[PDB]
Amino acid sequence: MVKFLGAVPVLTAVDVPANVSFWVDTLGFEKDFGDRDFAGVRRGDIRLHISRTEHQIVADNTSAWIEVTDPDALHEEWARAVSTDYADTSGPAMTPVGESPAGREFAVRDPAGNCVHFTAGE
Amino acid sequence: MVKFLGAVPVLTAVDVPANVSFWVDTLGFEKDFGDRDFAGVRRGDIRLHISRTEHQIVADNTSAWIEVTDPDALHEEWARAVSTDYADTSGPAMTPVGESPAGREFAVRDPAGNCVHFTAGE
Repeated sequence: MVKFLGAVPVLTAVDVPANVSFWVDTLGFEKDFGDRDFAGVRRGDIRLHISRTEHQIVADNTSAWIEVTDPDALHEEWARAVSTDYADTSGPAMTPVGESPAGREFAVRDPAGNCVHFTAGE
Repeated sequence: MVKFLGAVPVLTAVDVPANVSFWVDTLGFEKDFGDRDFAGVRRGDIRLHISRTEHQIVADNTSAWIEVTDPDALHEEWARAVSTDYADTSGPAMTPVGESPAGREFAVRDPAGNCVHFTAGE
């Protein structure tokens, strides 16, 4: 019986190195591998790939969900490095933590335009 | 210390219901939740979300990686339901299993255009 061990979302970016810097230097992920065309970052038990695209519209419409034990704690860690002005599409921003039927969560929009959601998980 | 438990890729599609049918009825995933705008499927320990997009170019440029214990076994299970003519972009297709420095893998292009890779994992 085939077992499904994990899934790796692929974020997209016109400028991969700049986006990798954000995830690593600002959000605290570690660089796994990569170059300007395809890179990978990781933190804890999860990994994320970042692929180069020639179309900004693709990056602005790419998203991913990540399950963490404590969304609030993570939000607090980043509150000092990321703008809380989500409406300000001028750059990366983070939303407030909110309650949903599925638990607390918040989202981060990286410099490339990807929207990544962080939700409470088990 | 915040723990990262899992990641959920988000596939995109102009026709979400048609894509969900493919993942569930053809690839054997189970329907978690959803409607025509946003749905979720799952198999084993992993989940995938499918979001509606108005731009086909986004779907054709969306991808994801999934780690499984045995790529060949999975490929064999699907060899009877999916076309092995990847070049035939007329519809869903699957590539042969190939060897990479990171192990054996293959890819599937679903009806919506997303490209999902299945690689050997631990």
